[PDB]
Amino acid sequence: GSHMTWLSDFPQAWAETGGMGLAVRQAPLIIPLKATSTPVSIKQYPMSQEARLGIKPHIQRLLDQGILVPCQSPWNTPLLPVKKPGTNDYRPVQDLREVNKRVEDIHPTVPNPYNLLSGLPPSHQWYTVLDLKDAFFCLRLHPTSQPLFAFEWRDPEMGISGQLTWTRLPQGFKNSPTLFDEALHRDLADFRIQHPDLILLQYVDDLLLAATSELDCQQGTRALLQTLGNLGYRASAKKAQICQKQVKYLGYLLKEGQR
Amino acid sequence: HMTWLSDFPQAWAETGGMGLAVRQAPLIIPLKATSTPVSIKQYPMSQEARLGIKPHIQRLLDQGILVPCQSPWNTPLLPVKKPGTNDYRPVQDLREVNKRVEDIHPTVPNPYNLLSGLPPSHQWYTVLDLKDAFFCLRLHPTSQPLFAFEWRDPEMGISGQLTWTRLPQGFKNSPTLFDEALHRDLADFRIQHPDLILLQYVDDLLLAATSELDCQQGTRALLQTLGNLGYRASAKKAQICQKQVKYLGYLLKEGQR
DNA sequence: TTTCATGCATG
DNA sequence: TTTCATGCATG
Repeated sequence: GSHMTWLSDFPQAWAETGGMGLAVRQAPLIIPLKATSTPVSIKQYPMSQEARLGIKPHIQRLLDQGILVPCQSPWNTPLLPVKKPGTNDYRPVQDLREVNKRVEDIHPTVPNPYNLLSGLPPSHQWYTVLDLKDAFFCLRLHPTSQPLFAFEWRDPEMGISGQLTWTRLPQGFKNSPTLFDEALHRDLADFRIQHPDLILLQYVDDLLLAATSELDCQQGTRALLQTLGNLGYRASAKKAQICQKQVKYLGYLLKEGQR
Repeated sequence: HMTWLSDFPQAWAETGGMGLAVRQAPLIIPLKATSTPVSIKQYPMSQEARLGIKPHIQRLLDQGILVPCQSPWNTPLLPVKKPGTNDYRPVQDLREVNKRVEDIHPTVPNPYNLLSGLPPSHQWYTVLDLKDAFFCLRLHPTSQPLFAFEWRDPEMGISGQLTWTRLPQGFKNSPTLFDEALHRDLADFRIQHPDLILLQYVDDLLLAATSELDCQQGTRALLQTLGNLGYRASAKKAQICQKQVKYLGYLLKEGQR
């Protein structure tokens, strides 16, 4: 009915009103390195405070959430302050290229879009699209593993004087997409069995549910949201697509036709 | 029983390693208005002291419970003994810290004054204590500095001081902060199981149920909740669904001890 | 359509 | 196991 009916009836699931997610059934991830890689410490390109504090709030919510924590490893990558053109709208992009080229490489395992969507029968024509905000942060990076992603950052005001590292899957990592998509596939393994009349599509952090009735869809969406909630994930309510007869899933479009 | 081991990985400690409260955020430690960092010198140790104690901190750095640091604070780290040939436990004299730290009204209940409430209707108990409960809670990087302590050693490449990332053992408000938190989270469990009696004294817990049956669902529901919350309890020590159990020094059949 | 770097695939 | 240049995504 109202977006808020869904929002209020399931605050545990939504990212907006429900705290940052964290895959609870998911063990810390180890990041196996290439048979012979060795720590490489790239240096932080001189950064103009004008831009540092322009990106500081970003590091803050992360430092506070414990997703970014102090440390000191022989690894190091540059933090690149990316300013959206024509706006003091700064955001950090870690250049994890070196690290990436020393970390063993995992083969992808992602359902090419098109096909995946093609298998969906005319029977199920009520869709629900959801995208788990901050999907990678939901996955814990094993202890003995975070040193790799360390980037230099000093803030007396935050008890940081050297470098932070991640405790979750950081954007910019190459195996991040295939690892997550897999864990989520593993956490929705049960859910799909629970609902043999629903079709559950997922591309890493993008999910689509299709039912034969708006009701079956609604109920399916509840059981759905609720399963992600307790699991630790968090759906984006602003970009939520709720029991609708037509939706955009993966740059695609879907009720009685196509793109 | 060899079924609880295997049906609840996350609940127990043995099948779910060190815990972590996915619902509680890193804690900032409000310092006393007059407080100012304190540098207490490190009482030198004998190689045997260092030795024994060494592995300890090691397990710690690896697990990320310790981080190098150059803090103005510094507390001594006493080498502790026990009988046999060589057996120590790191103990940091966090006293000088606890004094400058701003304390907090004690939420922790009175041992006995607690069990008292236990209704004779529930003669079915389950007692499962929590393992490394404090480290399930973590420190903000801003509040870590206080807890910093000395350790010059290549073995792990330290020259500086080490500090804590989780509520440390020895801090005046730890028992109050953990109990307060576990209580915080475990709230809904209660509302969801009204006809189930849950007693919690810091990291020790006693679930009470009316019937053996009732007691099972209780324990399951609980273990299930300790998991997804980030709490690991010693399955070893655990006493599941028993008419007679022992909890908080005080034993329980009908009367007690 | 970047307060940077750049591997890639493209002509 | 290349034989130069370069826009454009991605770190």
